[PDB]
Amino acid sequence: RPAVIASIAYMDPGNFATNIEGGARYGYSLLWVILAANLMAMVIQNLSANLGIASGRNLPELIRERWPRPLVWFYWIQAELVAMATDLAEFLGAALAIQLLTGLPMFWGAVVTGVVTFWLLNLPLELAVGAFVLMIGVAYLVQVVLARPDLAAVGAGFVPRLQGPGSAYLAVGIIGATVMPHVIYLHSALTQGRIQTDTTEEKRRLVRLNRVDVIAAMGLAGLINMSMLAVAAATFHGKNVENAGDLTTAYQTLTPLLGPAASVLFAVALLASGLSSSAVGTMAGDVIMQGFMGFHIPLWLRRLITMLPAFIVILLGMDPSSVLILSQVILCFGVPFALVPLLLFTARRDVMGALVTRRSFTVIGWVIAVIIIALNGYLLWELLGG
Ligand SMILES: CCCCCCCC/C=C\CCCCCCCC(=O)OC[C@H](O)CO
Ligand SMILES: CCCCCCCC/C=C\CCCCCCCC(=O)OC[C@H](O)CO
Repeated sequence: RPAVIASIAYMDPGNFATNIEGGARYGYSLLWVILAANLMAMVIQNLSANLGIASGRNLPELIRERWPRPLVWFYWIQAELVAMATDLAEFLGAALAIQLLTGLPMFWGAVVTGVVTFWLLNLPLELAVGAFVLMIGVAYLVQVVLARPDLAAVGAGFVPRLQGPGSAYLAVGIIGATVMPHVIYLHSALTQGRIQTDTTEEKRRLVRLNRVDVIAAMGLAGLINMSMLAVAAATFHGKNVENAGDLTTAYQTLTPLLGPAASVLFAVALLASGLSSSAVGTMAGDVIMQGFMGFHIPLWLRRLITMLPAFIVILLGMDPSSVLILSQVILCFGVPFALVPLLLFTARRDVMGALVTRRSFTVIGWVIAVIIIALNGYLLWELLGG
């Protein structure tokens, strides 16, 4: 189902880095960020899936077929940058997990991950790979209960509070890792077909089934993300630990549960998430290219081009977790440019048919878009001026 692929993409190294760094640096105070981002992601993924089901065309294809040529050029370029950032995050996460597993430097780890992507790109194994991530998520769900978190701080973390200079930055990172624009584009394509009869009855059936699937998947994965942040908080926040929040250290979150094999299991799960999410990211990037332009560059060429930012970042000596969080921030910045056409098209009868979005949900989505735009503007204000 498309919800499985969306949940695979929602469990990427970017999500891992954001959850762990948020926990370690700010305690439970971003649980409300995670919850709100998960709700917005539910709404937006539902809107994109409904767009796909009702119109038969995905969001990039509709943009290309309905909007002026220069606007389509701009949209293709921005979506390509979004895909570059997403694949950078996921590929560098896979490389960092290879490093944690074997001991190789980041360069040769990225080389091994490139060989693995070459081996995979020949082609059902990504859901099996994702099962590792699902199991480490269950491990986190148990570790939350076992770690005995401070329920007072946990409850206080659900009240919306941006406290500190980098709090807005990390909340933007969480929102970008949860509401992924490449997945906003890809979800419409995942439900484009499989419709034997174009009737409104079957379209409504698909809409409801996909709604249930995506809500279940996003709810489970948001429970997992909140659990990861809570364990990271209870593990590194109050205690003064060096390099707290780095994914190299994050294995200590599951030490009281797994024991000596905690680091190996965390490295394996992060590699699994990196590979699966990178496959999903290359799929979404090819869908973006096709929908926006009409033609396609070779898949191996796109893979080799998307490896270039990863290898450049490795050569620059930049920190992997830091650049992952930055990539998720860039994704959050890219979110509104994808939300606007989605809302406009889902509020149109000539596009949706009898499945036009309810005006209440359209207003909710516009409120979400305004919130995200204001948060991105506030982050830009803090990062550039006073
Ligand atoms: C200061 C302004 C903030 C004021 C507060 C505004 C909050 C609105 C934002 C997020 C909640 C929206 C998500 C809650 C609804 C979730 C419904 C859902 O998940 O399903 C959607 C449905 O399937 C569609 O087709
Ligand atoms: C046992 C496996 C089932 C897992 C069930 C899902 C766990 C909760 C999920 C999300 C909330 C995470 C936010 C933290 C909420 C408070 C943490 C908590 O529940 O603590 C338990 C209690 O303190 C102990 O005595």
